[PDB]
Amino acid sequence: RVLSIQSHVVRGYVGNRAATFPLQVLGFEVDAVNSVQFSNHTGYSHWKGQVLNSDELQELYDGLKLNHVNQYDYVLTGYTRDKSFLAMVVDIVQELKQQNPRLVYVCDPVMGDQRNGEGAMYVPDDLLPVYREKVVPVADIITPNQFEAELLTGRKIHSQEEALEVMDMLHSMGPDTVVITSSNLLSPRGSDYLMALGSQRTRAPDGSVVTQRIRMEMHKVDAVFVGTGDLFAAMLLAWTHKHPNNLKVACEKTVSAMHHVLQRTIKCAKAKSGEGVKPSPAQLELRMVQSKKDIESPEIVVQATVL
Ligand SMILES: CC[C@H](CO)Nc1nc(OCc2ccccc2)c2ncn(C(C)C)c2n1
Repeated sequence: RVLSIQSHVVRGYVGNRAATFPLQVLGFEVDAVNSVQFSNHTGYSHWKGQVLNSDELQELYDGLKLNHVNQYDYVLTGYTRDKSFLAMVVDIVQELKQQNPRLVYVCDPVMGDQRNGEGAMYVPDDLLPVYREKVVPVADIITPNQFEAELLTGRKIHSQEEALEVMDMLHSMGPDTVVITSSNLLSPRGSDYLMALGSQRTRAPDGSVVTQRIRMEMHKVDAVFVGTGDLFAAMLLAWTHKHPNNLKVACEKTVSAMHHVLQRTIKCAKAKSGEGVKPSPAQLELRMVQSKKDIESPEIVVQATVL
């Protein structure tokens, strides 16, 4: 079903460790290529491990070709630091497109994050061109930051309408689906929340247009989590699966599950930390296992609005 090219960590949930349980517990046949194998994410004090290069990635895809098992339903990628690695990935995703007409490519274009004023990049700046020029033109679903969206389109978002028009710039780039997973925009409910935007432009009979758009708002949480976005794109794959043309119906359940997972995480997290000290990166690790049930059967405790 899915060819997930992401990272692996012995401990915690980031990358492939954040996307495989779900996609699996949902019932997707997940094939995983670990871009790196680190002992834990780089937010802990120390960390060690190895990274995979372009040839090594090449090697594994090769293996899959020779056994004629290189046929995929979906392809999911995320955080990378090697421009070459990212490049190599585009080639692969192409061919895989020739075997199965359209195995949707779900791409989380991880580049950095925003705080009210501007942003802080995670990756070196040279990756920017590749995502903009080579990557995005082939992705079929993308889940960027506001920062990330701004970096791709080159346009800075100051309001909601400005936002919808930057998504369009994205659509015409290729992705018939765009979902700004978070933003600095205040929302119709106070800074007590987080706003995310969603828009899919479904070609159709011969009017040649249709474009849907909604706006979910999740109850912000008082903590710093690593991996939330990998968990996001994973489930978005699950759900937008059952409801191809229902950009609304998906996020709705996708976002739903995260509030669950997160608060149980936060809850537990605290439970562990005394009541006058910040939980460490260690205790903040997504209680993935324990959301065994939530992830599969969501309480649609969120709702949005078309436009
Ligand atoms: C870069 C920002 C965070 C530090 O808080 N570290 C981190 N660390 C990771 O560990 C894997 C890695 C380590 C070194 C180079 C490339 C990937 C991550 N894998 C996925 N992700 C996110 C995009 C969710 C990873 N994030």
